[PDB]
Amino acid sequence: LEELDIVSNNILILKKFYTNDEWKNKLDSLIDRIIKAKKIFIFGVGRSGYIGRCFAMRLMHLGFKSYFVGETTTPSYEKDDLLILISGSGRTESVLTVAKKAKNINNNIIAIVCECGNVVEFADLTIPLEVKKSKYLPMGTTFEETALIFLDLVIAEIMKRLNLDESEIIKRHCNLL
Repeated sequence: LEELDIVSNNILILKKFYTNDEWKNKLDSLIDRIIKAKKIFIFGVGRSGYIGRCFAMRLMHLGFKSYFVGETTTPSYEKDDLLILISGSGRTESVLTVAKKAKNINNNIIAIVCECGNVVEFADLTIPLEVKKSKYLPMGTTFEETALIFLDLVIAEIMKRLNLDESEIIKRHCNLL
């Protein structure tokens, strides 16, 4: 069970955000920017985008004005807003297009990447999730898994700091489907 061992050890890399000062600062900065922002925008392509949507939905559940770029009712990016980009290689052209346009409005851009590609040049804060890849866990597979877990841990930390319960989520959760 080589693949399960790789995934298990990849999740352990997230311990740095609680024990090491340089990584704790990245987590603290991400949370501080989320609380101070007027509106929060999330973007990613493919599987990185689906993981991005999971986080966007959860931020909305907590009461933030959260949006995913590309969707129906997503408005204009303004000066007091925040953009969070999720990309494996950090080289995806569609992610760079969104980064360039946001850069003309403000500097509040965060990049969650595996490899430090071109997108980091446009980011104010870069959060690298350097995970182990495998033959049977190709492309950004392990990054997408670890990024989802990291983003759920950010939600966990936001709930702790603002004293939010599960009741806040039920109140704002979709009830039509």
